[PDB]
Amino acid sequence: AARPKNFGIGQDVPYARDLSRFMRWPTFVTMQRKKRVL
RNA sequence: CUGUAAACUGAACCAACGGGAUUGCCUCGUGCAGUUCCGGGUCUUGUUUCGAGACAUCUGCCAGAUGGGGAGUUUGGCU
Ligand SMILES: [Mg+2]
Ligand SMILES: [Mg+2]
Repeated sequence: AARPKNFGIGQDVPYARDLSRFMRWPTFVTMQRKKRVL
């Protein structure tokens, strides 16, 4: 039937949760964002 | 009210789904076969996360002190 995984804190290995916002983008990618925000 | 918080008390392990949708199928009740989202909370004008922050450190300048750490030179004549 079900298997329930709680991807809570410390209790199970999460799935491939999208990071895409805390990742280290290549220089120009961040630099063209820090430009339109500056 | 308003906030991510489902977990060990002298050595355990946890990593690749449930459902609904979409297409035909043994069809439309039931289903076999590709597929999509859901969740395990939707967007961000948007920094990787904090912390300091127009102060700094120290970026660059000059300035004043200090500075045998170091450099260069000197360390007269008589007799
Ligand atoms: Mg660039
Ligand atoms: Mg001398």
